[PDB]
Amino acid sequence: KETAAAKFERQHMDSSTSAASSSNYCNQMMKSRNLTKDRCKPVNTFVHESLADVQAVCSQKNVACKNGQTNCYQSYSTMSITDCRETGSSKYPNCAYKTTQANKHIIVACEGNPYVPVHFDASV
Repeated sequence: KETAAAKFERQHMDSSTSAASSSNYCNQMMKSRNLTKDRCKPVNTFVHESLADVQAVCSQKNVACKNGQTNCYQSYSTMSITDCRETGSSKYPNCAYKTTQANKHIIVACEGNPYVPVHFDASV
């Protein structure tokens, strides 16, 4: 079964670009990472930094997770991210998203050895 670390990379890492270039990045990315498989995942964030830089967040600003656990961490730096949010009219299986590029701090839950992100909690 996919490791939570690998699932995080599939769902949230896109170290290719520095940003979202096109307005259907999300339509394309949400497909190619298997997030429009069975249903349209409504909301999802892609991080446009190195994996190393994202993993390093696990040694940055410790914060509570939304679920009240205390193994979350806020990136000290803003990061290039793309917020994908399904449109109001989107209907599976033709999943449609707005793409919003932004530079924000990320909050991730970290776990395991190596101690890496297993969950994307928020961006701030």
